[PDB]
Amino acid sequence: EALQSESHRLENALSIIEEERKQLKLKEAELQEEYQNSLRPLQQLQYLTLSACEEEKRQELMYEIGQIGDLIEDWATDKREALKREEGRIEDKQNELFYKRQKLILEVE
Amino acid sequence: MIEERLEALQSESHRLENALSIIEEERKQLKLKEAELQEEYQNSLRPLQQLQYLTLSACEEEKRQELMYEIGQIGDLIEDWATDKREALKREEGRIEDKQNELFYKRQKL
Repeated sequence: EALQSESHRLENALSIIEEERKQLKLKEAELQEEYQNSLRPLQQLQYLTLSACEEEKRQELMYEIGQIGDLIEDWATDKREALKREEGRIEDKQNELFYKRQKLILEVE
Repeated sequence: MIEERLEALQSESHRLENALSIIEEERKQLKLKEAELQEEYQNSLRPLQQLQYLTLSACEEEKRQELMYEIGQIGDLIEDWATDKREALKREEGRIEDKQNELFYKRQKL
């Protein structure tokens, strides 16, 4: 009486994987929106500096702005990498369970 | 039964002495990341402060308030990034203190 558990347990751990996959695709969108929002005041400062500030001093300003660009760039890519790690862990768990199902068929034999 | 008596005393020495070396090096780890944070926090604000200074001299008075607002919006972001990092380090500190207390109150033989 293996399929009773193994087939029913596997169909549920599988669907659990498919929900975490969706949940991850959503955290991807959230990072991008967060990445956008985090850059809005920086971009604001780019535009506003054009109108208000000495042109011969504005390049020193843009350099600072770029410096802040990098910090944000490092923060978002770091996050992006975390979510890529998660994307592997889920995929790993999926294949595992795939390989569990193919051998369970053999057990039901 | 003094041979099992001796064997237990040795694994307890090994156990105690090992957990104590772990914690000492984690504490040293934690303190390093702590100063790493207070360094990262200041370096993350250096360009922000640079702009504050530079905008005073180079930008029209009537518009610099708008700039300073945007600067503040960015400071808030760094603020959240650091404090959250700060709270991660505070979590590690309790973890170690936990492991320490687990080792002290089972003994308590002074």
